[PDB]
Amino acid sequence: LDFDTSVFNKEKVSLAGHEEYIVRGGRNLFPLLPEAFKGIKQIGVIGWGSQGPAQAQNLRDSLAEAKSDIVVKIGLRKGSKSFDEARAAGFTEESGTLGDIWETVSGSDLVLLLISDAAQADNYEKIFSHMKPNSILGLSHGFLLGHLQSAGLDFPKNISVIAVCPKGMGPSVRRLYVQGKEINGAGINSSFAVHQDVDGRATDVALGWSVALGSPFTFATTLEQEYKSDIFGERGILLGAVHGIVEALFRRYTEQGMDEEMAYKNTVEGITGIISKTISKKGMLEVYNSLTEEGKKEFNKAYSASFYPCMDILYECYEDVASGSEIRSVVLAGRRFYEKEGLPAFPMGNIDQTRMWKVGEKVRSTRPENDLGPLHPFTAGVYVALMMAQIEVLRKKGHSYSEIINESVIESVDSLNPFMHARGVAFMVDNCSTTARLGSRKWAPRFDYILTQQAFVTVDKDAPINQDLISNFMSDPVHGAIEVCAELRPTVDIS
Amino acid sequence: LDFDTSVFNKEKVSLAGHEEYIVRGGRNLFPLLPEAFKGIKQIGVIGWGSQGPAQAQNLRDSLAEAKSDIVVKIGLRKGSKSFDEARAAGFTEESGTLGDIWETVSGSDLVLLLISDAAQADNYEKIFSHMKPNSILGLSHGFLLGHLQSAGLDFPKNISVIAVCPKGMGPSVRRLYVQGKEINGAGINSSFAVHQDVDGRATDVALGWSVALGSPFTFATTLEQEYKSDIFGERGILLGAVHGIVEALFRRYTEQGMDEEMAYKNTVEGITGIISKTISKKGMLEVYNSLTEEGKKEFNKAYSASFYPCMDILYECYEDVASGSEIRSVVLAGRRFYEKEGLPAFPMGNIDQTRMWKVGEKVRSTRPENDLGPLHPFTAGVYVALMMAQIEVLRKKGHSYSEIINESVIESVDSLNPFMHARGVAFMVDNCSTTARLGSRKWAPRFDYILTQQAFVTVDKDAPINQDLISNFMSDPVHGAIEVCAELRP
Ligand SMILES: [Mg+2]
Ligand SMILES: [Mg+2]
Ligand SMILES: [Mg+2]
Ligand SMILES: [Mg+2]
Ligand SMILES: [Mg+2]
Repeated sequence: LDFDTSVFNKEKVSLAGHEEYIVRGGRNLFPLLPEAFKGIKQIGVIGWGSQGPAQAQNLRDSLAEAKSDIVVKIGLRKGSKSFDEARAAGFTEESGTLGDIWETVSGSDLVLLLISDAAQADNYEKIFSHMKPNSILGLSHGFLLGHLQSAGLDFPKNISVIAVCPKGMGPSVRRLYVQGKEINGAGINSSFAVHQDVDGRATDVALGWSVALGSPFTFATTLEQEYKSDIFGERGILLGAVHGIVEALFRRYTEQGMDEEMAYKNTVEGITGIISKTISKKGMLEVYNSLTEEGKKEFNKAYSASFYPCMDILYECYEDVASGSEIRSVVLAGRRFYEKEGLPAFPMGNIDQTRMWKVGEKVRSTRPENDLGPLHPFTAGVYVALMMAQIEVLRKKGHSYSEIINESVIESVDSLNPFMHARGVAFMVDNCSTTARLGSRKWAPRFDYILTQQAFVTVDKDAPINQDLISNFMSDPVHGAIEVCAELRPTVDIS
Repeated sequence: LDFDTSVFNKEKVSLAGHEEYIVRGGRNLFPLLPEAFKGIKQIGVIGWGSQGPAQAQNLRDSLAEAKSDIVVKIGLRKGSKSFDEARAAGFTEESGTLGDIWETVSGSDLVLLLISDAAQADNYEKIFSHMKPNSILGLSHGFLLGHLQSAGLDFPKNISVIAVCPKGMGPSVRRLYVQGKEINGAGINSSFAVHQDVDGRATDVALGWSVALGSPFTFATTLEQEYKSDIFGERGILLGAVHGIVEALFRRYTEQGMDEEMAYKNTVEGITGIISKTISKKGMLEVYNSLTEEGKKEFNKAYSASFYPCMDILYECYEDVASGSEIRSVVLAGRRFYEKEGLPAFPMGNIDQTRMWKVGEKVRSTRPENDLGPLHPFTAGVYVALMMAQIEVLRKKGHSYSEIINESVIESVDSLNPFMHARGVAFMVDNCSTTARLGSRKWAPRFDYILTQQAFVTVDKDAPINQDLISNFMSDPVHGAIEVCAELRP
């Protein structure tokens, strides 16, 4: 995958023998932003929420640093409860930096559409109708492309469509940007895509946006690949699959006689604490190598039994995401949150009141400072098998190593898992983005059932270790690639 | 829903104040078949699973009784078990009543496509290309319509498309047909649909087909409604939801200290036995009214807590079936049974090796002849909530009372659940046809989790009973409608 930039310097990286191009970020590049943003007088940031404030504040600061006259203007829907917050952050009608969504879109040369997936599905025609011909629509996630594709539609021919997709939560996008004013390499990495380029400006505008957000590295992808990776990934190891496997394991361990609190520690605590830390620092091989000789056998039993069951569900989920089925189901699900067709409304409920999450509350409330939990070898084998199976599905489905590793390993162990170690998995299932929450609710049960029906049955039958799986794990090229990619991480902790 | 038949008389049924037309059959109507089948010289029966053998022999017998010269010809791949069986039943190349699939299609005025969902999805272009213009394609289930719609396609404009959908298993369609030669009104009821009628013959042909199958009554539906009811229904109460709720309840009861065998009895045995039998004989109200005063309170706690959670998943599933999402996922899943794209093969696995199914094997190995099991009021409340929630989704989504009742209540307690009581739920899931098996695996976990995460949490809160839900249940017009429909059973 190549791209052509007139403004920035393309650097090469090699992962498992596969070369990719990246664009290194840094404040020393800010003087290039006026050139990157030629033809741009106003950037309209549409929506507040999580990414809106972070991106608007970062862009504002970067453009000021660059001595650019470009105006960053927040556009909000009439029902928004975020006007006062926007004004408190210096985005105001008086200064020309806050307005109604439609007015704001109309005046913008680059429209950053940062409203919810559901709001995008409901509003795209009107958004398109308000945009200047030859202007640029920027997305920070590819949901809308997937939605249009599912309906046999595409974007209008008269606008460019680009994406800059940060590998971190909004608050971290802002936090690390401010830190980056002092610490070289502090910022949240992003990937970028150019879906349509109507006038030749799109690539430099995308890279300019990423650099101005403070991305220490910007990786190259396509909008189709980004949405498939993201929507599948959250149903996989990022959220859905981790919830499902921990329910399955907690049930198993307690069935075997383990005390509930210990069962929680050996499942949830271990995955989101010590296992995540170990993978973040030295990778998956170190998880196995850190075990006792006894523990290695247990790890291998779990991995050998769990790899294919996890792959079965991941493979199914990926194809449903790619085919249109899953995005269509998400769009319809959102519509069922309200009364229609004479039927009741069904907003999402909470998970946090079942057996293991009640136990988790107790565990965390008595948990010592900086406790990372026990490393249970069986739990480790299942979790690592899940990670390796997701990597393999994405590999065979044509994704780049940087995207596989950045979104399915690094962002998991460095961004999401630490968040989940602090608040519990239930918190995330109850409080994440709607599309991710729906995904977790739909697919967590699939992982629980397949582990329980197949993986655990294999272990309980005393099945022989599948040495093909184990040797493949130990020799997999991804481990070296993870080491290389892990060096491109931000220079401060991201969550 | 009206239809216009020149050959058969229709009569009305009134269900919850909604009138529908039905067509009463009987062997006494067989002299009407020649006119019903005007323009038909050969009926080609394509395929030989569970339905082919029954439909071929029933049509052959009915046409013989009618003194008709219409030829019933089986289209099958020479060199197979099915081919052997057809020859043993008297369909032969020598007599021109057995031949190659494509030659049979090409020579048929009515083509009955009885091959699997997967086979229809893989072969429809070739079937269509071999059909005579103005001939008639008959389906016994609407999967192929759902498949075509998912791809934004429809049938060719030069053929009629009809469906006749028996409410029973293939063996019963034949066995009861044979019984019906001696015992009046023995046979399996059907629904019919006319999706396309290119020359005005489609309705009489559909009804002739249904009557000639020995259907004591034929109900009216649409092909789209039939495939939605079927594909959603198997993910719901017919299979997937029963598996899910029983996993959830077994887990709950054992957590509460109930011994495992009793937990199995109070969930699976009760549902497929005494609860099913009670509903079959006297309906859902009788289930509630049979309970002790204490049991009634437990039923109501369970119903109040479970109705909406069940509805939530049923509503989701229904919309995925109707939108194209689910049928596409089924087609894709089939292709993952084999290696492709450098990825492994993933054939369907079994459910029967987990905790509750091992317990069930042990319980069943000792269960006496005709034990219907205990009627646990909490289980009854959950199961009845699920049934009422499915009824409500179907009703709001536009289905007729007869289709709701025949397919989601009657066929379930009278055909499917007795089969599951005999063979076990795990057996039914693990050996079911592919679309239903995939459905069960995908959706059972959803019902398990929604009950566990929501319904049971509500109960454990000591949430006050939702009196409107309970009142709505007791007064629901579906109960009277079931009584009326139940009387049209074979
Ligand atoms: Mg492209
Ligand atoms: Mg993402
Ligand atoms: Mg997402
Ligand atoms: Mg059916
Ligand atoms: Mg079916």
